[PDB]
Amino acid sequence: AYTTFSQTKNDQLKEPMFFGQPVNVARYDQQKYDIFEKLIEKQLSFFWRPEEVDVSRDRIDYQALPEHEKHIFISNLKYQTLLDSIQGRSPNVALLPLISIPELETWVETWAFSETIHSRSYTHIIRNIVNDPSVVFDDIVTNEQIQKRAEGISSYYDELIEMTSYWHLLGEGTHTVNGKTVTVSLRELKKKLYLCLMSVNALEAIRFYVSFACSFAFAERELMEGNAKIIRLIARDEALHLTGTQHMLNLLRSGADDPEMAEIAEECKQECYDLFVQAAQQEKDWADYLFRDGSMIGLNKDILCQYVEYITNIRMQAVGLDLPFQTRSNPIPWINTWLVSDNVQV
Amino acid sequence: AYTTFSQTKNDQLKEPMFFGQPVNVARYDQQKYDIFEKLIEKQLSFFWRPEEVDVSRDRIDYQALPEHEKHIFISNLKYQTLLDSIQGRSPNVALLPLISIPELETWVETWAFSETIHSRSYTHIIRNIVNDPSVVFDDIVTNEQIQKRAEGISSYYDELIEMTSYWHLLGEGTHTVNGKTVTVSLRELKKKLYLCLMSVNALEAIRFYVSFACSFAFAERELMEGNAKIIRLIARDEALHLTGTQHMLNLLRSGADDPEMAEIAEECKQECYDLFVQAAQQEKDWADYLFRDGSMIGLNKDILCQYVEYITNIRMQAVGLDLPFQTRSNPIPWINTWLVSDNVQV
Repeated sequence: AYTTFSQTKNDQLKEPMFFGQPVNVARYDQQKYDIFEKLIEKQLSFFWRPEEVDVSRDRIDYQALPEHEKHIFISNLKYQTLLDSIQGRSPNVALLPLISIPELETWVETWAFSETIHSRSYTHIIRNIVNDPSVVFDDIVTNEQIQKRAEGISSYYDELIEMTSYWHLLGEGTHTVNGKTVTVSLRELKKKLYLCLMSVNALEAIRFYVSFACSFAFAERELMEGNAKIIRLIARDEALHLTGTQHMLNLLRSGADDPEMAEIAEECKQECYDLFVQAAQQEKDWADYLFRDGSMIGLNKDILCQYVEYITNIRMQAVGLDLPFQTRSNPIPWINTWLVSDNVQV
Repeated sequence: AYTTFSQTKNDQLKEPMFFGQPVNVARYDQQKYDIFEKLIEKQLSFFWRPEEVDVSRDRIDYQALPEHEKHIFISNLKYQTLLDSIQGRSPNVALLPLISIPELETWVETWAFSETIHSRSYTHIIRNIVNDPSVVFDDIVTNEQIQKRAEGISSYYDELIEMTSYWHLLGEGTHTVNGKTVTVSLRELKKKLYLCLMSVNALEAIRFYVSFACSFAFAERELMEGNAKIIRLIARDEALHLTGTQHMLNLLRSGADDPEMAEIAEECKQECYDLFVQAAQQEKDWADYLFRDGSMIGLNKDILCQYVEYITNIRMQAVGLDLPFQTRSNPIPWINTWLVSDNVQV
């Protein structure tokens, strides 16, 4: 029952963010939540192109790197490329058919677009530092470690999309499909979305920031500085992305947008907590993989794991979850130099 | 069976454009068809923001317009806003889940994004020339004439999306749903896509260019020049969009990409012809609506209808269809001044 132009003249100011009447007219003179209009504006203002940045010198640095330092950098690079390959397409595929307010619809499309730019920046870096890019891109699919992360992260999207399809096609209720029972529940679907949004928040607010640390650690050694220049632009975008999901999540659980979602958010509050913890642990285990053959100046498994806990605590409080780790100070204050923007707090 | 990250290490160079394995890694070092990489590049290079353009003087001109000339301009404006409200979301929703090569996936996302910019430019114009924008935006949904166009155009998208959902959920074959027979056919789905792409080609290559003429006709009278400045930027993008669908359509019917699609394209060649003709006639009837209360200097129902036939012939030959109208010269050569770009033939 999805329509690319719903025929009812509805008041878009009184629609919920999700699961309401599909947006008909795209208008930007008014908003229910002006945060998404501001995010669109900021992201438009940030528009950049990867090939602005000269990454030539990074080839020399990379070749000069010890084998284990190559492993650190290229594993990091591949993980990012995996993540925003997913972030490139998934906000559009998973969220668009469910959005019911214009400013949120356009934010998601703008969001996903900015991710394709990130992916294009990744190709730019890879082409310049390795001799055979195909080897790198192929390993992204077949790497045992990377693959485990891709499966879990994509599943939150995939389950939302499939349940969405059933909901559009079948509507709410209990159904018969080829002799099997299919029960469609809006409440369940709302839960799938909330959990997915929680996962994506973790993806962009925690997982990527763990990766930023790895990149900026090289730049602290005055190595791979072209890459770092790009990561700075990427991080500035990422601060907007996570801000977006933070507002979606908080507006959903407050019950201001949809009173049913307030109850659903409480029901699965433990699940969201467990989700965020599992992600933190997975990034801790990733640190293990990165530094399995040795570490580098200013960054090792212990320091990175400290940062995981430090950033995880912050992000989880932002979305109303209990803190899973001891209250700690910033283990790598040098990262703040790189994570700065005059137009947004990165 | 849609996955946001398919787990198989496939050779993306040997995948079809559509219905192949969902794209896993987004890479831009290689293409099967470099046309889509070039389109991405060009569209990125064209990136503009609506509020650059000063449309202040357009308020004065608009208020000074005779009532029937207001009707002409605002009906035109509303039609465009309808069209790119649909074009804003639909390429993403309808095409993304079906794409199987990275460069096409990113082009579609870039395409749809550029449409949101067009929609934002429409809001910009409307806010500045009318006192109550809500009246304008509401009429887009309830206008009898506009509504007829929205229904037909959206249906091509909607039918593709729904059949897509069935295909992902059920796979090919004959199925039982709540005691009804549901037959899923890839061949049928491929046809739904082809027809949809034909429709979208007509939308952007014909329908919008009919509208460009109306806008530039005002500018020829040195009226509504802020609007025209924006339409010039929009037209430059639109030339890329229609180029995109022209290549998709021609690559599909050639059988180079997918031999099955060559046969399917021939089978429904009449249907595509009838589709394009029906669209041309609908724009002719739209000209009737625009000029029902009188015309203006340099543009009336007769002249615009001539342009419809002139542009329709050109577009249809580009996609391998028979010409539906007499071979004619350009009835409004003055439009070429406005439809020019040094980076692309508009």
